[PDB]
Amino acid sequence: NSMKNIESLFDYSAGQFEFIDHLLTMGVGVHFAALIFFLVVSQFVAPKYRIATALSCIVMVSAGLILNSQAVMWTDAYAYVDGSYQLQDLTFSNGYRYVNWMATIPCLLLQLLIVLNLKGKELFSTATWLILAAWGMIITGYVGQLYEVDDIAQLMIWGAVSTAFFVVMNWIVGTKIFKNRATMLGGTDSTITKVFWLMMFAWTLYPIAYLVPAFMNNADGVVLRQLLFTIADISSKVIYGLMITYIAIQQSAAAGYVPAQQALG
Ligand SMILES: CCCCCCCC/C=C\CCCCCCCC(=O)OC[C@H](O)CO
Ligand SMILES: CCCCCCCC/C=C\CCCCCCCC(=O)OC[C@H](O)CO
Ligand SMILES: *C\C=C(C)/C=C/C=C(C)/C=C/C1=C(C)CCCC1(C)C
Ligand SMILES: CCCCCCCC/C=C\CCCCCCCC(=O)O
Ligand SMILES: CCCCCCCC/C=C\CCCCCCCC(=O)O
Ligand SMILES: [Cl-]
Repeated sequence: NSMKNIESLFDYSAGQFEFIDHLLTMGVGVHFAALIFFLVVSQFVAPKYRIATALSCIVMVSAGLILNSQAVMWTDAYAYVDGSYQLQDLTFSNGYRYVNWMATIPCLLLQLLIVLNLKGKELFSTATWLILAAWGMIITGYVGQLYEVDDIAQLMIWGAVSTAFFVVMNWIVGTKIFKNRATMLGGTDSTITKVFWLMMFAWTLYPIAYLVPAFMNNADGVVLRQLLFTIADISSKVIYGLMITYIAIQQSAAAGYVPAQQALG
């Protein structure tokens, strides 16, 4: 599976290699450092929304372990020989990223429907169609990327199929947001709109990284892609989580929860 990603095609200078290694290790520290934040502040969240901050904790660890795994797999696969890091063992690949998205994405969406105050049959209903839409996006995306070295034409076709799911998914998100924000408290009806525009931006970086092999097939594209994933990672999971948390705390205070009213105070 590693021989199917362009990373196995190029030698990397010490700067390109150590720069990629530093992006992955940094992502580990950022996520686990955020994990502590999401853990501590959970007490200041009412029981209604407390599950939202717990989902962020699960997202931080899920992303941290894979990023840490990517880093080690990045140092075990290459060795500095004759002035450049050259492949050695087939272990590094971007497929592990996609397997992670299968888990983190359902968590990122579910904590969005919690702060929106959805409940009952609608919560279980809107959650199933979104996840099935998300999984369809990730699976078809995992198939196309297997061809990013052999058949770029297939990468396009699968990227197109994956985009159909992505558009439908966002449409359901945007539809529920703008039809349920009036219920939110403490003025969070305004914050939830920015979160959606924060989603449309950070999430769109992934299909761009997915297309790096097409318009930049070289060692600098491997670097740009990992840089794009990093920027998108800390925006779809960290910054995104911080906003979800802020919303969960604000509505908690507006609902009469003392630990939340004393925290903001
Ligand atoms: C043969 C090739 C496969 C072709 C067929 C698979 C690909 C379908 C792709 C996009 C449409 C998916 C959307 C289908 C679901 C529409 C209903 C819906 O999503 O609404 C849920 C509701 O809004 C929740 O509250
Ligand atoms: C292969 C390429 C195919 C790409 C095709 C491009 C079409 C993109 C159009 C819209 C994006 C939809 C994003 C969802 C925006 C939410 C807006 C919404 O839901 O409507 C507001 C609501 O009705 C008020 O209550
Ligand atoms: C870590 C968090 C998230 C939300 C990862 C999300 C990934 C995507 C939104 C990926 C989308 C893709 C599409 C729309 C089509 C090309 C292939 C991708 C899977 C990269
Ligand atoms: C538990 C993971 C499966 C989730 C199924 C729900 C998602 C539905 C979306 C499309 C799934 C398509 C599965 C078949 C694709 C075959 C491609 C392949 O793996 O070779
Ligand atoms: C979950 C309900 C069933 C829908 C499952 C979705 C199946 C995948 C969607 C369409 C795939 C079309 C692209 C296939 C390209 C194959 C090219 C080739 O093999 O030569
Ligand atoms: Cl990722």
